[PDB]
Amino acid sequence: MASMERFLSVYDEVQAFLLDQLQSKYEIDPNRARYLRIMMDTTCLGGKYFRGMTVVNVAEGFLAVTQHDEATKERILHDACVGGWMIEFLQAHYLVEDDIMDGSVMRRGKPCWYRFPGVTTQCAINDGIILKSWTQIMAWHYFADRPFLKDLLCLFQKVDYATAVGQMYDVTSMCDSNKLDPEVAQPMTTDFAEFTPAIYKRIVKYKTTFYTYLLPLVMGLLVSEAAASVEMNLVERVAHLIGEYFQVQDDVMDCFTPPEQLGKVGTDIEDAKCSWLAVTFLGKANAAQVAEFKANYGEKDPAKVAVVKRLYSKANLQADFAAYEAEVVREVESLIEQLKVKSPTFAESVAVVWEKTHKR
Amino acid sequence: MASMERFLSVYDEVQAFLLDQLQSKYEIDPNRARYLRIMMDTTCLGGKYFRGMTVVNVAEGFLAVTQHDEATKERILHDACVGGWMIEFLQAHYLVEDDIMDGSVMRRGKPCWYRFPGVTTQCAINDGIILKSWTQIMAWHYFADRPFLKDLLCLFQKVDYATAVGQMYDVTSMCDSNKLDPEVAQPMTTDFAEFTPAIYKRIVKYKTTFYTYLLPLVMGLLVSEAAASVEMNLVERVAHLIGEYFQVQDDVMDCFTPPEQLGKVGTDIEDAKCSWLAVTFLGKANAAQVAEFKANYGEKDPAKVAVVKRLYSKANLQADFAAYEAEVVREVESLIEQLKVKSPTFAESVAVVWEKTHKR
Ligand SMILES: C#CCN1CC[C@H](Oc2ccc(C)c(C)c2)[C@@H](O)C1
Ligand SMILES: C#CCN1CC[C@H](Oc2ccc(C)c(C)c2)[C@@H](O)C1
Ligand SMILES: C#CCN1CC[C@H](Oc2ccc(C)c(C)c2)[C@@H](O)C1
Ligand SMILES: C#CCN1CC[C@H](Oc2ccc(C)c(C)c2)[C@@H](O)C1
Ligand SMILES: [Zn+2]
Ligand SMILES: [Zn+2]
Ligand SMILES: [Zn+2]
Ligand SMILES: [Zn+2]
Repeated sequence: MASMERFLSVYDEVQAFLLDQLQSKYEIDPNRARYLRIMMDTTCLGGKYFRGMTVVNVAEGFLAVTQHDEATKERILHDACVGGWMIEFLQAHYLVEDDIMDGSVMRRGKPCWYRFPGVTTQCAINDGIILKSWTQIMAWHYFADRPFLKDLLCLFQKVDYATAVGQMYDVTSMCDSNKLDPEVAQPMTTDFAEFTPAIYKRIVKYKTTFYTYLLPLVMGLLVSEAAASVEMNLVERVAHLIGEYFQVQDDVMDCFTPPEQLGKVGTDIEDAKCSWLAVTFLGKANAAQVAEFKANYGEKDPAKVAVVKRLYSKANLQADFAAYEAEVVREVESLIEQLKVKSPTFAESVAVVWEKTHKR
Repeated sequence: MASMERFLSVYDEVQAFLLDQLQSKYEIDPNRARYLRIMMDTTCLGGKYFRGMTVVNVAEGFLAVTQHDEATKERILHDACVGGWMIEFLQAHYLVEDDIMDGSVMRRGKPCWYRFPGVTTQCAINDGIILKSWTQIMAWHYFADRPFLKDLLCLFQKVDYATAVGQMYDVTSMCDSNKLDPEVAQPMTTDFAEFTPAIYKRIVKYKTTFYTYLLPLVMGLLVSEAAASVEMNLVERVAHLIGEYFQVQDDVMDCFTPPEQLGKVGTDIEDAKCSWLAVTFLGKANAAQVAEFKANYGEKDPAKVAVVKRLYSKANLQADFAAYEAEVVREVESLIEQLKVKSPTFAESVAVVWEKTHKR
């Protein structure tokens, strides 16, 4: 059975399981089950499933070099699919809540879940909470007798917490740290002193890399009972490195990729986000260019947003991206080589993850 | 050491642990640690700690009749306090998100967390997510080597999911089930056919009783390694019964308790909530009274809200509450007697939980 096909068939099984359990144990009625079914489909499907499929791809790599009965191969693949959906549902939780938090309009060329006429923020915040609760229901049901259940739940929790901390780093990236105070309305920074590569690296590390790369790779190892085939410090170092490049790609696209291709209108400039473009620009601009940046950043006014985009285009950030990319390619290659010592199989899965990121 | 005193000292220890870990492992800066410290204090403290203290009280009951070394007694009490804080932090998550979802103004006579000038909804939604993540960090750290960790995490997850389902039941309690649709803006019910005792019992069962009564009682049993001293079906039956009475008390207070004593202005009528008052009133009103109810319920207009309150006061719902209360007292007494068969100690803890609920 083809990988994607198996993955999508497991979604249907998981959905039927969750919805039946709501009927048999939670006294749900058909209309509320239908609402939750549509919520699940609208928030979980439509993407590329890169995170979920990485779990499956990692498990597939190990099956090719390990002796198992056919029933065990089927069990491992089914577990990798459930594991993959746990991450997809975790991401769905993040996207639903992030969209509400940011007042976002579109997500994947469709309205944000909370903007659906029969949803509203009052329901959507709770819908987002349910999405994350379902990841745990999945784990406890499907992995009840598995030796990896403990490690898997512990990893999932640590990743989820790191991601929430990352979201806090992201939402507060445009204010002066020394001014943070629940009692006082937060002014946007005027000096941009915290728009540095190391501060940018911290936001990205926590907000994206743990759930997008570390969690699918390690979950693939856990379901395969293969964590001994790797040096965990290398897995962490390669996940953070690929994850950072992925976010740099996200940041560049928000500013220059057409809204129809991106699936929404990018607002990082208006939002005064600490993006790779803002940081890199400030790392090479002259005094006059820094003044022009300060006068126009973090403003809704389309004329001010156009000035910032013009500063980025004239600063030749395309060259800085090419240099950054060459250094990442270099470091990713080094780590893949280091991973080959313990597992050529896992190194290959990482090579495929990198290829899919670099070529997207 | 006095119970409440030990409980509050454990909060300080847990807070120091979480904040230090953010510094040592999550690269947090002092200003963001301070923000999270104030968030923790504002959202977790100020209440009666009834839920957290029930865990402690249950564990204390068993210590009085069980042989242990002094170090083991200290361990059990410390675990009961951490367990109690997990529930208090779970409730803090619920209250933060519920307040945002409802557009609430005050909570415990203070502004809702999201209304703090330096917080806003953009941060508060994520702050609420962090509160729940901290319950898991607590469990994995403090109970790492405990035999009850698995059962405790499994119970906590099931309770959290039931509570989120309950919140969905609550937020949709004023619409017609057959009209629920994410694509269509939801009209408020006109017939109130779903304002029945059994539908009211379902909302209350899931939205409050699992986390307010079942979870503290069972957590007290888990930390004591005493789940064999009880018949779990009785614990579930007594928790649902006390929990329902607690919510009936909440519903009555929202309408008749002064805002200064309640800690907020009650809006159940304006919100068209399926409250015990609305259900009980519709269960005894004549055709003319039902028409007057339909014409005035679920409206912001203070004149319409005053009409509904006048219908409740003239319907003599105080007598219906007295009859309901007498039946609950009767059923709670029966279940306590049934619990005495396996554990007079646990039956006594339940007797104390009931007394604290009935006399509040
Ligand atoms: C793919 C797959 C597996 N499966 C196919 C049947 C069905 O398809 C839908 C339904 C709704 C939405 C919004 C989308 C994108 C797809 C769903 O249950 C998922
Ligand atoms: C890609 C990327 C970076 N990023 C921002 C959008 C979204 O944000 C989160 C993360 C964690 C939490 C707890 C919440 C509520 C939202 C997620 O996709 C992570
Ligand atoms: C009780 C207790 C244990 N402890 C005492 C010191 C300190 O007290 C505060 C601080 C802030 C707020 C808002 C409240 C209500 C109490 C806190 O860390 C908790
Ligand atoms: C008391 C009571 C009844 N109730 C309503 C307020 C609040 O609601 C929740 C519950 C679950 C979830 C997931 C959310 C976001 C909010 C909680 O206190 C339960
Ligand atoms: Zn965001
Ligand atoms: Zn972005
Ligand atoms: Zn509410
Ligand atoms: Zn209430």
